[PDB]
Amino acid sequence: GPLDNNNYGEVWLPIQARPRRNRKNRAVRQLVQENLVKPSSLIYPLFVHDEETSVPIPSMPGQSRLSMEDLLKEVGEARSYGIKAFMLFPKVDDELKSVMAEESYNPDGLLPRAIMALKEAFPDVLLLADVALDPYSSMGHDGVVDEQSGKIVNDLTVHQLCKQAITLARAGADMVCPSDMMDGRVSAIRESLDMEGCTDTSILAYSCKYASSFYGPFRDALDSHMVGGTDKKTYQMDPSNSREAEREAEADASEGADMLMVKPGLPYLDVLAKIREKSKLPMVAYHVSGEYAMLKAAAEKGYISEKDTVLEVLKSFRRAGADAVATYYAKEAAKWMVEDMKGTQKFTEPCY
Amino acid sequence: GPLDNNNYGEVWLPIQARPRRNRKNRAVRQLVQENLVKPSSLIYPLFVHDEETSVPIPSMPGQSRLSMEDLLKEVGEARSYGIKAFMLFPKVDDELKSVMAEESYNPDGLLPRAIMALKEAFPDVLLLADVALDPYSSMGHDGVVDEQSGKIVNDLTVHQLCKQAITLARAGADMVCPSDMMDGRVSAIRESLDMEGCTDTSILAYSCKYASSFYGPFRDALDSHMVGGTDKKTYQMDPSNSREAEREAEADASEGADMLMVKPGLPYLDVLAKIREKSKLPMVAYHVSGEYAMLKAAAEKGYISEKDTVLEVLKSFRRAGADAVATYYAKEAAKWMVEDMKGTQKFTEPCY
Amino acid sequence: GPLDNNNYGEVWLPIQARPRRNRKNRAVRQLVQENLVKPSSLIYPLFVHDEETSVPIPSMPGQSRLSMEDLLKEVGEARSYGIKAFMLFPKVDDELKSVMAEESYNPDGLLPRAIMALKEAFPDVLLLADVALDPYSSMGHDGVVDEQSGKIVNDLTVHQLCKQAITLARAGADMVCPSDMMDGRVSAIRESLDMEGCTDTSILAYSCKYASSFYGPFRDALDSHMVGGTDKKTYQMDPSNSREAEREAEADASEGADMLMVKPGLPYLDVLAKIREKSKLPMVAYHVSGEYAMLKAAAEKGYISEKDTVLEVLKSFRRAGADAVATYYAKEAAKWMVEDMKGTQKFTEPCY
Amino acid sequence: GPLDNNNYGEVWLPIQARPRRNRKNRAVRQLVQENLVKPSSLIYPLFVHDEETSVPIPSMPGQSRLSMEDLLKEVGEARSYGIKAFMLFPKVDDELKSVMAEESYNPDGLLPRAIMALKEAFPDVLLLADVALDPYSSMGHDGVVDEQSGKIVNDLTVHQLCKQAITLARAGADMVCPSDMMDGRVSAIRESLDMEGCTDTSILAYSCKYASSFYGPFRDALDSHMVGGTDKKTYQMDPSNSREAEREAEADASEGADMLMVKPGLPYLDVLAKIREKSKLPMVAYHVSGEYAMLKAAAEKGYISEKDTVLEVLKSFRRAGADAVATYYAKEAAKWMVEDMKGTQKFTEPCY
Amino acid sequence: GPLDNNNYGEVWLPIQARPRRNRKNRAVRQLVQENLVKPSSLIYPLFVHDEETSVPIPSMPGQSRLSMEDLLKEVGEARSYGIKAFMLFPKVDDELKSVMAEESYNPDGLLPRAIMALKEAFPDVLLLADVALDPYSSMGHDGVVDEQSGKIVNDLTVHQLCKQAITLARAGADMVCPSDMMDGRVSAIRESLDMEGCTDTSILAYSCKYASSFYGPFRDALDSHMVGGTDKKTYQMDPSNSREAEREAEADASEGADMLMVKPGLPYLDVLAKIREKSKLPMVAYHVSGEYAMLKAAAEKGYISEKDTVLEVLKSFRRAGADAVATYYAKEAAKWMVEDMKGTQKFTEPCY
Ligand SMILES: NCc1[nH]cc(CCC(=O)O)c1CC(=O)O
Ligand SMILES: NCc1[nH]cc(CCC(=O)O)c1CC(=O)O
Ligand SMILES: NCc1[nH]cc(CCC(=O)O)c1CC(=O)O
Ligand SMILES: NCc1[nH]cc(CCC(=O)O)c1CC(=O)O
Ligand SMILES: NCc1[nH]cc(CCC(=O)O)c1CC(=O)O
Ligand SMILES: [Cl-]
Ligand SMILES: [Cl-]
Ligand SMILES: [Cl-]
Ligand SMILES: [Cl-]
Ligand SMILES: [Cl-]
Ligand SMILES: [Cl-]
Ligand SMILES: [Cl-]
Ligand SMILES: [Cl-]
Ligand SMILES: [Cl-]
Ligand SMILES: [Cl-]
Ligand SMILES: [Mg+2]
Ligand SMILES: [Mg+2]
Ligand SMILES: [Mg+2]
Ligand SMILES: [Mg+2]
Ligand SMILES: [Mg+2]
Repeated sequence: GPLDNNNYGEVWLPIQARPRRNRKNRAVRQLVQENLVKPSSLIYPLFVHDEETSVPIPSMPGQSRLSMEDLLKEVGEARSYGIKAFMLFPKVDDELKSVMAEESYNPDGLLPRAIMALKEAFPDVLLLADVALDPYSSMGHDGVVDEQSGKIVNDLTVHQLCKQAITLARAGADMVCPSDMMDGRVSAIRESLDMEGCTDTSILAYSCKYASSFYGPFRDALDSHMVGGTDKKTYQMDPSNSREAEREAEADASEGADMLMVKPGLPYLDVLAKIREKSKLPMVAYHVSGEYAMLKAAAEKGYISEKDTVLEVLKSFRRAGADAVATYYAKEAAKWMVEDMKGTQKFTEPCY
Repeated sequence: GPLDNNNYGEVWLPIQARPRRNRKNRAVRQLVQENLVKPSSLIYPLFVHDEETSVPIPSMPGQSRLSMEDLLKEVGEARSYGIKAFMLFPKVDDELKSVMAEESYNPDGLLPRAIMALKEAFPDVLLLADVALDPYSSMGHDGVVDEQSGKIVNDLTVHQLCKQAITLARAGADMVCPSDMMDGRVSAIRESLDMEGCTDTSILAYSCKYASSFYGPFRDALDSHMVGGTDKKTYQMDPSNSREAEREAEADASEGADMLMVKPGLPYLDVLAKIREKSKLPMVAYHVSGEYAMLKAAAEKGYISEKDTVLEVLKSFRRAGADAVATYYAKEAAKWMVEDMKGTQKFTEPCY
Repeated sequence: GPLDNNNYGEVWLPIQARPRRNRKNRAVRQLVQENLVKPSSLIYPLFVHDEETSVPIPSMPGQSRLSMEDLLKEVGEARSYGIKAFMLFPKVDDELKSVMAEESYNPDGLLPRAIMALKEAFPDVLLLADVALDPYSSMGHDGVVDEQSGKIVNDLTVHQLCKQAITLARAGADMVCPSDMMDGRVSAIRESLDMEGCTDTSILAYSCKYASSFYGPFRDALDSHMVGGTDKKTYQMDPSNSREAEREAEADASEGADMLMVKPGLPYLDVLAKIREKSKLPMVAYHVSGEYAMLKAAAEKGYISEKDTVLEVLKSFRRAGADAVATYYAKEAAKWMVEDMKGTQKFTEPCY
Repeated sequence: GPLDNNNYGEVWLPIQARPRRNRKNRAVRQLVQENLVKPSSLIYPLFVHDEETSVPIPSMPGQSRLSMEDLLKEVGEARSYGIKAFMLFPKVDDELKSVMAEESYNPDGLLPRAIMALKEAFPDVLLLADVALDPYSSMGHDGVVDEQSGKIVNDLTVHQLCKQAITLARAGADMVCPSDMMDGRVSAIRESLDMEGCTDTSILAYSCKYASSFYGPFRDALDSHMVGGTDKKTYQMDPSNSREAEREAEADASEGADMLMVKPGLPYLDVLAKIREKSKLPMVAYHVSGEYAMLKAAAEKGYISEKDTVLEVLKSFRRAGADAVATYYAKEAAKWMVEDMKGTQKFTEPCY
Repeated sequence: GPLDNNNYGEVWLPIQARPRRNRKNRAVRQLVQENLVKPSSLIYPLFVHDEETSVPIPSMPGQSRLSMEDLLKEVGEARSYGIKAFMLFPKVDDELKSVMAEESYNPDGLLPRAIMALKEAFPDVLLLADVALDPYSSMGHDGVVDEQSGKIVNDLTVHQLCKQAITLARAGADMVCPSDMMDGRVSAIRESLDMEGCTDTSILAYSCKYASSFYGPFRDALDSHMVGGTDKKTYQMDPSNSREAEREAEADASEGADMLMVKPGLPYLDVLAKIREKSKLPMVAYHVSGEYAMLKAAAEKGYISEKDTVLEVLKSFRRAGADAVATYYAKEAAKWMVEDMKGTQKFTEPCY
């Protein structure tokens, strides 16, 4: 057979290469560790509403629709842990929503005020605002829906997204994040931004955004579910498709985007890796609302250890090729990191 | 002409892609930072001699030939800042050197004793021991020199390198590092280790090791300069060649090496990168004694800032593809990182 | 065990391939040597000021702020050893610097006069003039600094660099070398040049120029250190990044550059090799002032041998993929080569 | 149409890229020159015979069947110009030729005595000896011919080639060069050498040797033409095939060869470049007798300029991926280079 | 040892793959033959002058400056062997040559007259006409020379080339072949031809044409040698360079070229293969005059067999990746195949 004995009579498989040697102990694993997670690689998305008091999002346990005041307190808490990049979503008062979504470019709207207020209080902090009409749409769609046809009209939607993007830019958004999946919108937004003097303002293109069923809880957060049994499969991508992602990614880099987003997250790590291999831009992954609920719900019932699994997920995103990760665990992960770094350092060390 | 004007009359260059946007401020740079340095990715190389007192190495300013107790002191200090991996080189009494280099496999010799001593005191230290005859050679060559011909005899050298390797493994070296550039030694050493039951002991292969003039100060530290005008050009690689390195790398992986080393360092970052692309093994680079002497010399004269350049150098090794770097600055770099992290955290943060 | 005996009973490792055979002696090493350095692949960078007398640069020993007369002497000595290409930097009087850096396009300024003077004295000399405002900027930045934000404003800076490039081209510069890292400057300069009839004038694009700490001695030479504790990280590249280098290189190619420069040098050989692999343009590398200081520092203390290490360094740039290398050792290298060829030919031979 | 006018009414074609800028003058062309020729990359192939006087080979104008003493004079002359590698072929007395070709391994044969005489007169000289039976074959074929079938029997031939290689090695041949194109002979020869203690002796594998009509003049030189209107198409390669060359080249590399030869030369540059791209071994090309004759014929008639064309030829081999070139012009090329380098330096410069 | 014995005791090397098995006999070699040559892949370049009698070109033996009469007899004889493509070059009366080369665009010039009369005589013939100024230049340059600088001025030259191509296209040329190596001229000629309604006329772009010393005899044929010791190195490519070739090929593809030409031939087969590999356009190689002269010279002197060598060369061109080959042996080669086909069929067979 294949087994021999060694000089001392012990069983010996004479294989030369032994991969387990590089797993021998922590010091060796650390020497060869290929990927690292840090707090300033995490994006923390928050929800603000135009009310006096915060309200839990029951389907996103531990996250809330924050008042302006609790928004400031939350950003400040996250910075104390080394989070620097924040994503802002508004739960718009229902009376303001419409088919055309004109509230999206109202300079006195909730979102611009919040950006203005976070910036006054934390001038060095980094603000990403979503560009898309669904939070402002009475139909629950990211673009304008045609009365007669029911189609999400591409080009008319882009005209609007441009107006929103400039408003957010002017309020102080560092980065606008078109999550709308309309054809051609990166270039259009880019040109408008630039004509207005906002050449500094970045675009995080949602390039490869799938028509997922993992967005449930975010739509609760925003009360932004689609009306009347309609879906977004005429604009968000078919999860059956990878090749198509290259089509979209190539188009967004050449239209001027600063970073590409892949969304959702863990169930699309293959797409993340594929675009990362081909793109020369930074990549961002979005650990979406549904993915967060899955973790919390299993953690709440004791099925998994919350801390170990969240840290494993973030390392995975990072291994799969994400330069940054938008995650509702952003604050909690940084906190765990800073507490270990201050305690016994069971799993952390410094980096630069 | 190529300049236009924007909506407010200001000068406007109508380019879409603006890479500067991803450099806008520290928060964004961190979001998109592709490579990180951590202390546990640094290997600290140290010199021990058999004297009661430590002696400086004038051409490696700040480094010494260490007495056994100062070696323990120095490993302790580096550990406290998070260095986990230590390379050990013996400065051997000139009485014990010879043609065949017998002292190399003496189990009562200095290096085995040092290994055991450090293992008693710091059990979870990773100890890397050099395998090569030049510290023990009366000719100052890494292999056995023929009397009549002057050739470094490959296969007789490899016999000897097996004898040394086993000795160090038994002493407690976690990893042996053949620095000899004889042909076929990785496979031969591996098999001898395994036959003796040392299947756990790792080989860090000096695969792409060049006939460099950046090693002089190390040779000062060991008093190991080549006898009688000769050189190592018959075994170490011509710096003119890159294609040859792929030949060495491929052979060492199939011979069962656990990690591959490229040395010297900065002046070979292209070979490091080439082999990183091709290899599936972890890569190590060596920032050699000559390279250390250059930074140090210019720092003492005031020409460069020591901290900034050293930290840039280490980020470079890591960008180029080093999973780990051997550098005489390892202790000092970890010390800076740990101090910043305890202070203002001007340039570090936690990772995992 | 693996060791066998040959037919004469001598120790034999039965490996077939043996890379050491192609290292046997100088003659075989020469047959298989993949890279060669020649003087006409070196670019010699010099500093000129408007004073009667030359003044040494203490942090770049051997190099001086040259008077116009001594500039001509120095170019002449370098020509005689085979250097054909010379890069010129002006130390400008503090009184002519300003925020808009308008002295940069003054056709009676020091640099244009230096170019005209060198052209009258050696009509076939190859001159490469830097494009960038920092030698003329009272802020020590490569672009115009906005009063209110402190941002280095991109497009207005490009307009200035276009004027600068035209002035230098008109003065007789063979190549303009924009080292500014503004977005889009290559194409803008190209079109400006072409509209003025200077379609012959080349552009050496600094594509991958890093926010390095090795530029210090250069900034002593020009007295052009950044004001107020500011840095250049909003435009020079993060050393942590390689993928970004490809974004920059591909864009300068398609904007019409004739050559691509990676800078700094030895610590960026990985970026140099990667861009070499992907570009169809000639590559240039810059062995920068800080790198020069390190070598000198070490050589002066006797830690290394100056000649050996300089000659290996130059071979390394070349193996890594540099068609040309800009280096303050250019004259000295050529001299060594010419002395060896005129003498005993210990290391040189003819090529074509 | 496509033409516009610049700022001064001059015709202007607004193309951004102008490759001609990199051709502007000699200095620019030298900056970007991809390939260089040097004498120590040339192999000079020579003919010796066992007679008192030398005799021209009329179909190779300017080369001769050298007497032993003239062989020495010629090697000496070629060394003084920097040639280091010499290929040696015996024109064997016809009374010693045979079917078994046993004179190929006579240790008192002309080739072995030629090697010993050269190795005694020029100890640092590099000698390459052909391994093949055709110089000793009374039928003029590279291997043993079967009486009944007329097939060249492969393995029997390899057995004889091993005998021949050992003889040449023992006589002092630095490289043996099997030119036979039997299958498997690289591995057989390697192993036969190693067993005899000749692990130093190199193998220059003729991997891609084509059944060419360009060997005529060489066959005149050795009087080694095939009998009975036969050919070598059952062993040498069909010139119609390129894929096949990869199969050949892979086998020889894994059989242990030190370098790979493609032959003939210029009409197989495509093959040379292909194996250069896919091989990690040093490449050699053979500028064969027939190609030499074509250059000499045309120069003698005044149709071409000998010197210009030969020099362009060696540059082409070298651009196509040859590390070394076997050429009957080797001495004359070195001489032109040395004369230029000592004289006007119109086309040469020093390298290392 | 390496050899063993088969079941009858015969010497046997136990190698599994044997490449000679696919060379066993003509039937097998034919089965696996990767490349074929046919007459309709050959282009026959001819010379016409405006005299009553044809005149031998002594440096291209067997080729002549043909009278119009004799030009029609030669195309007929070649069409009778299967050649369908002809290249036409005019020797111009020295009285009509200018600095501006206006005769190039004369619709009553020799060349337009050759074209029209060949189309009248054979409508099914494919005529390729050169586009370049050198047959018409009093300086012997492919472009207009500035009296003041001596530079071949690119854009003004392209203006002229467009006029010539329009002229030759109206005359009936199926294909114009810009051999001039000015930058951008393929695009410019294409748009010009198009605006005149010559959308059907093809452009074979001399993409990678090198500054070669193999053009001598063609320049004899036309009496077109460069005046006053000048060269074409500021537009034709440096033979030292291959990467540059990719850059020219990419540009000409993207400017609308139908086919791409590499020139010269055999000594550039590496460039031919690389371009073949990257390009999606048909490739043409030019076996230039100097190459022809070398074959003829050696053949006349009896050093090589003309027929075997020529046929081998053409097969090589095709293996290297030539879809078509311009060669002065086109008629002679086609005649050899036809004769073998109509005869005893030693080396040809039918194809489609
Ligand atoms: N265009 C809006 C938007 N931006 C972010 C998310 C989902 C984020 C999450 O689930 O956490 C969505 C919802 C959707 O498009 O249906
Ligand atoms: N084979 C021994 C060895 N191990 C490391 C170095 C050099 C290390 C240094 O310069 O830091 C050397 C010397 C040499 O090979 O000449
Ligand atoms: N654009 C300015 C310039 N041009 C070249 C150098 C540095 C060269 C060296 O260090 O030798 C610099 C300084 C900088 O940009 O910070
Ligand atoms: N196998 C022997 C041998 N070695 C080199 C050549 C030819 C070299 C030349 O033509 O210059 C030949 C002849 C052949 O194989 O037919
Ligand atoms: N552009 C002119 C032209 N077209 C074809 C040839 C050469 C053809 C031959 O050598 O057979 C030349 C000469 C040159 O460019 O100098
Ligand atoms: Cl912090
Ligand atoms: Cl963990
Ligand atoms: Cl910007
Ligand atoms: Cl830093
Ligand atoms: Cl030009
Ligand atoms: Cl050297
Ligand atoms: Cl010499
Ligand atoms: Cl030449
Ligand atoms: Cl067979
Ligand atoms: Cl044939
Ligand atoms: Mg899209
Ligand atoms: Mg090795
Ligand atoms: Mg750029
Ligand atoms: Mg073979
Ligand atoms: Mg071109």
